[PDB]
Amino acid sequence: MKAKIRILDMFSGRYTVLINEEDAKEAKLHPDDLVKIEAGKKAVYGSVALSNLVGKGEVGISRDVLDLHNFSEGETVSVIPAGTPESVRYIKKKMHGEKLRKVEIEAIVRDIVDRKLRDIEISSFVTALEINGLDMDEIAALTIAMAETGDMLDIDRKPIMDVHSIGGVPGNKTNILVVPIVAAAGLTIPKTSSRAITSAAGTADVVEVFADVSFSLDEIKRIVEKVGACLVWGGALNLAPADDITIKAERALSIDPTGLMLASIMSKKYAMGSQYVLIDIPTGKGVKVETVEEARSLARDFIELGKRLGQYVEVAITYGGQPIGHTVGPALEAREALSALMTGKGPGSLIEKATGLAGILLEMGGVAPAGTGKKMAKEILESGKAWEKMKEIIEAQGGDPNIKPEEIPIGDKTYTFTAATSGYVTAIDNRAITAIARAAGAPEDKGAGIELYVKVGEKVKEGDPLFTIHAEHEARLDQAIVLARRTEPIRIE
Amino acid sequence: MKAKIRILDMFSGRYTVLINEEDAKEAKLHPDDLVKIEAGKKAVYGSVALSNLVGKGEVGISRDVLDLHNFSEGETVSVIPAGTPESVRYIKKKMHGEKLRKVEIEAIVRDIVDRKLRDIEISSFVTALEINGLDMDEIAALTIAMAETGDMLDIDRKPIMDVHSIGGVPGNKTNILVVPIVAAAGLTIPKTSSRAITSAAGTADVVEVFADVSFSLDEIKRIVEKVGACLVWGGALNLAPADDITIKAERALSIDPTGLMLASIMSKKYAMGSQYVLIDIPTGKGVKVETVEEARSLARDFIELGKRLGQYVEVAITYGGQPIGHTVGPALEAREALSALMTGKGPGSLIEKATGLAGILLEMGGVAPAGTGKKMAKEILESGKAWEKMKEIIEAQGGDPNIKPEEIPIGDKTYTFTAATSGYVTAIDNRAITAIARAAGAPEDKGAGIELYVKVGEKVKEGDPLFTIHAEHEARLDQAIVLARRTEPIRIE
Repeated sequence: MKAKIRILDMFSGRYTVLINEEDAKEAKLHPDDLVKIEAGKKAVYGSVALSNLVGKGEVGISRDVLDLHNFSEGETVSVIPAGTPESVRYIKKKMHGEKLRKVEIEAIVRDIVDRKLRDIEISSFVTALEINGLDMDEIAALTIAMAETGDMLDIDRKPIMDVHSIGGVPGNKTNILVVPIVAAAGLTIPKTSSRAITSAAGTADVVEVFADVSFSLDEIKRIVEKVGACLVWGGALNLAPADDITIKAERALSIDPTGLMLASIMSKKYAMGSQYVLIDIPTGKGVKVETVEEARSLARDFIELGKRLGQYVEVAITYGGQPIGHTVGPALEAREALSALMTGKGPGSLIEKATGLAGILLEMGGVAPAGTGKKMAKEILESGKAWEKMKEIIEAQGGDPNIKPEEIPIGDKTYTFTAATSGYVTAIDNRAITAIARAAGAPEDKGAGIELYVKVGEKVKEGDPLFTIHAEHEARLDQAIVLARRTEPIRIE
Repeated sequence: MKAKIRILDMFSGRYTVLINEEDAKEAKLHPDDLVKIEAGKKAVYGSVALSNLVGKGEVGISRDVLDLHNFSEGETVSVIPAGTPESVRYIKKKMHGEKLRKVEIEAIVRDIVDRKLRDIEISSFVTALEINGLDMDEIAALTIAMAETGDMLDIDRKPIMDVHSIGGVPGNKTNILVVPIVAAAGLTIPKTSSRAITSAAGTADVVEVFADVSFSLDEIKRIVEKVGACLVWGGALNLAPADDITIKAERALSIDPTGLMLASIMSKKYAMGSQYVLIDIPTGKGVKVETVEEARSLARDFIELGKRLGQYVEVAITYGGQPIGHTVGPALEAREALSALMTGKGPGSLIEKATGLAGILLEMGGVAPAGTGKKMAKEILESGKAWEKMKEIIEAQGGDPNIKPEEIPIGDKTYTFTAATSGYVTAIDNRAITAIARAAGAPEDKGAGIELYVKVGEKVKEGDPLFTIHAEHEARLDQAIVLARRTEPIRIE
C-alpha cells in the first residue's frame, strides 16, 4: 500500500504508525501489528495503531521515527505488512538452552536495532539469557555485534583510554575527577556517561550543571582531538543502539544477566576504539556486586572479554558500601567534584579513589612507572594541572571555564536530620539514601539531593546532624522527609 | 494530578494515555510510563504517550479504555504514576524455577487483568513457563485464578455439558453439529467459540453467517434457559480476561506452554459452570498435537486438571491430517453444517466425528446407556430433532429459522485446480490449504474459501478437479492462486 507520510506530534516510546480504519481494513492490518514502511533504499519498521485522525491515503508516523530515519511530511511511502522475524527461531533455541552461532546472534541484534523485534521478543530474549545464560564465545559475538550495528568513532590519537564503573553506588562522581587528571598526563580519554533513570544522579546529569552534555559523534571527535578528553552524554549518539533497548527490558524485570551486561559495557568501548579500559567494580552491601568473590569473577570475565575484542583490560574492585563523598544529587555532586578539582583538597573517599583509579590508567598508558601511578595522579591534582584540563573540557563543551563552584545553586528548601542517640555509625544504606534523594526530586531538579556530614565508622553524639535534604519544591521535601523517616538510612550503635 | 479526561479517536491496542509535554515534565512522566487513572470507584492503568493533541489540563485516553471502563469525556480524573507491580517479584521466582504459591499465582493474574503488567512483563512470565514449565498444582491454581478474575455465569440448568476441540484442523464445523444434537436430548450445552486468529474460519465466524454472534452474559443465560444451548462468541463477554492478554505473547513467540494452554482452555469452562466437558484432540501431521503419544499425554492432563476443578472431563483423540468435510471458510462451512442438519445427511468426516463426540456427551449426560451414544446421536440427527433445535438457536440468536442453506452466498470469483497426473491422493496439507483460504480473504470475507472434491485415498484420473478457490475480489484470488500453485496442497502417488 502507498500512502503519504504525515508527521505526528507524539512520543510513544515506540515507533507508532497510524493507519486509517478503512485503509487498514483493505490491508487486513490490525492494531499493534508490525508493518514495514519504505520509500527509497531507506525503510523503517513500525507498530500499527488505527486512528481516524489520519485520512484515507495517509500514514501517521510519530516523531520517534524521525530521530534515526529521515522522512519528509507529504512524502509518499509504501506501507506493507511484516511477517514474523526469522530471528525469533534463534531466540527460541536459546530459550531451549542451545548455544548460538555467531550468525544467529547477529540476526537477533540487527532485528533489535531495526525494530522488527519488539518488547515481547526482547523481554523473552533477555529472560532466556537470565535463565539459560551465555557462554564466553557467545558474549563476544554479541559484544562485537552490538557495536557493529551502531555508529563507531575513529580517533587518530593513541593510545585511547577508558574508565568504567558498573555502578550501583551513590554519588560516584569520581569519573569526572579521573578524566581531567588523565588527560593532563596527555593520554586520550573520551568518556560518554548516561543520564540517570533509576539513580539520583548520573555522570551526565552532573556534567550538565557546569557544561553542555549533548554532542555529535563528529563534534565529539573534534573535542577529543584538541582537549584530549571529553565528558559527554552517551544517549544522543548512536552507539550500541541494541544495548539501550535491551536495558528497558532489564530494568522492568529487575534482572541483569551477566553476559548481556558484560557485552553491553564493552560494546560501547569497542565502538569508540578504546584500547585500554579500566573497570571499577564497587563491591559491598547494597551494591550490584555484593561480594569480593563475585567481583573477582566479574573482573576475570571483563579482562577475558577484552582479549577477544583486542582490548587490554584491567579491573579494580572498590568499596560500594557507603555513598561516595558527602554529596548525593546532581547539583550537589557537581559542586563537590568541581571544588575538589579546583582546591585539590576534597573528601577522602572521593579523592583517594579518583587518584587511585586514575593511577591505574596512567600506568596502563605508559606515562608512569609501575607502582607510581597513584602518586603521579596526586601530584597532577595538587598541581592544579588537573583543574586546567577540566577548564579546557568545559570551554570545549561550551561551559563557562570562569565559573565558580561556590556559586552553583543548591536547593532552596532543606530539612536536616540529627542523630536520635549517641553512638558510632555502623552503616549507611544506599538504596534508602538514593530513594530519599529521588523523592526530593533528583535528577529532574538539579537543586535537590542529599548532603551527608557523616561517614561509616564515624563517632556520633546525640543531636549531631547526620544528613540534610535539599529540595527545590516544598511539596517534594515532605515526601522526601517522609521516606527518609521510614528508612532511617543511617545506623548508629 | 487532576485532569479532565478526553477521548481520542484512536485504537492503540493498549490503554494509551496522552499527556501534554508541559504537564508531563511537571509530573516527571515519560513516554510509555505506567500511570494509574482514577475517578471514584473507577480506576484504570495506562501507558503514557507524550502528545500535543491534548491541551494542558487534559489527559487523553484511547477508545480501548472505554470498553471496560465508564469514563465520560470532560470527566475530571486524577492521574498518578504507577510503580512497578509487586507481582514482578513472583515472575522472577518462576524465572528461577521455584514452584509458585497460589497467592503468588493469584497476584500475577490479577495484575495481568488489571493491566499493571504490560507486554514486557507478560512475555517474561510466558517465556519462563515455557522454559521452566508449570507444575500440576500450579496449573489448577492458575486456571482457577484466571476464572475468578473474570465474569462468571451461573446457569440454572444442570448438569451443564461442554465440548471443546483444541483444533488446528481445517474445516472443523463439527461443533455446530454437536451442540444441536446434544441439546435435543434435553441436555444443556452453552458453547462460546472464538473467531479465527490464525485459521481460515472460526466457529464464531460460521455462526455469524446465519445468526448474530455477539451477546451479553445476561442475554446468554436467558437463551440457554429456554433454548437449552447457544453458539455465541467468546470475545464479547469478559471471560477469563487473562487468557487473551497472555495469548498474544504466545502467538507472537509462536510457542504454547502446556501448562498455560490447559489453564487457558479450562479457565473458560470453569467460569461458565460446565460440569461435563468433552475435549477433542485432533492428532496428526500439521495439527497442534502431532502424535498420538503426545495427544494421549495431553488427555491425561486435561482429566486430572478436571478433578482438581471438580469437573468430569473426557477426552477423545481424533484424526486431523485431512481437513474435515470438504469445505474451508465461513460461508462455505455454514452451508455444509446447516445442510447436514436439515438433511440429516452429509460428508462422513463431519457426520461421524460429530455424532461420535455428541454421543460421548449424551452418555455423559445420562441421556444414553453406555455404548449407545453414537447410535442415539444419529437417531436425533436422522430424526431431524437436531435441525429443529438449531433453528431455536438461530432464532434466539436473531436469524431466520427459515433460511435455506443452499441460498447462502459464496464468492463470485472462483478458480479450480485439476489433477496434474493420474493416481491416488496420498495426503493433504491443512497448513497449505488454510493458507490458500486465507489468501482468498477468509475469514474477513465470508464468500472466500476453498472446496475440496477429494479426500485422501481417492483415485483420480488426470484432469479431475481437486479443489476450488472462492474469492470476493479478483486481486485476492489471484494471490491465492499463486500461493495454491506454489503450495501443491494435494499429493498423489
